Amino acid sequence: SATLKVSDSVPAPSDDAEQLRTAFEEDLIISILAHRSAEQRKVIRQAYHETYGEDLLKTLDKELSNDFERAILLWTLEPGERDALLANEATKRWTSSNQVLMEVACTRTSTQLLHARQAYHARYKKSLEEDVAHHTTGDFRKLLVSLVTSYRYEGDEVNMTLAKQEAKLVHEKIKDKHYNDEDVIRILSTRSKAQINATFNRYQDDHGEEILKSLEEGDDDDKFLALLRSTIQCLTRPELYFVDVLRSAINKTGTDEGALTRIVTTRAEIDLKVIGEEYQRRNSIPLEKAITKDTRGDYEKMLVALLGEDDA
Repeated sequence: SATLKVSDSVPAPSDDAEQLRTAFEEDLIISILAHRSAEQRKVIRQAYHETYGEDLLKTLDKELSNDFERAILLWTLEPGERDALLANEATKRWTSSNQVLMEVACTRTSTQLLHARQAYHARYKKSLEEDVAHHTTGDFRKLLVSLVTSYRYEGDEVNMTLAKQEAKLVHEKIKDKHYNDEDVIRILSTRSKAQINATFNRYQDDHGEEILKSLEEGDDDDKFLALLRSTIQCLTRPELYFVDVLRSAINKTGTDEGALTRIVTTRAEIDLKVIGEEYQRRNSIPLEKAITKDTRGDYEKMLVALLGEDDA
């Protein structure tokens, strides 16, 4: 699942901070942070702030910034505050094409999303809800708002009878092309992930083709269905959603800014290893090589080091 390679023996935080201070005044910054855990790094900032009276991030936290720097920020922030920045940039420059709101909302557990929601308050004196329903429009808004306000139950419980009925209902709607039906929304927003897969297992048993296959009839450029599609991979098999965000960007075709870094850093300590496995399959090339393709500066180097393969 996780690719991050942590030292089975880590030094003292004050010493990591000292070296980092010196490295900040590259291969050293990577040899440390790209091999520490969420806590060990936390302490670092903490012990770093004590020593020099100055947060190592208040300096790198900025819009116009170098990709290597960006990769230092997103990764060094606590996972909760690292999503708040994303749960905030997506709303500033939002477009019906920006699915980064569904991503953070559907690829996160219940607790992790509570941290993001309990971090959008602190750093923004606002809620993630009000801003989402503030800057988004139409059906995209009804979905993005519905998804970001969820606090799903995370158990195994499966109501097979409800699974078929709603699978039936969602099935009828996909037929008439009502990809924006209120019911499809309610289900994929309040049911346990055990209930979402079980429903689609019913949708695939009681029909034949995978849910995503059903979608193969929507309008030519329907930008909402695209949101649904991801909300089907992000909630079912995230790794199978991340590989497709990687393949694009790496090809330089995507319209998502920072998709590459926004994913490596976030999933490194989660399911990056699976994502990677599911990557080589779709590309016939190890992700580490796809990234170190044409360029290999400190930024591409940090990206790969977070993948484990520091020397790719």
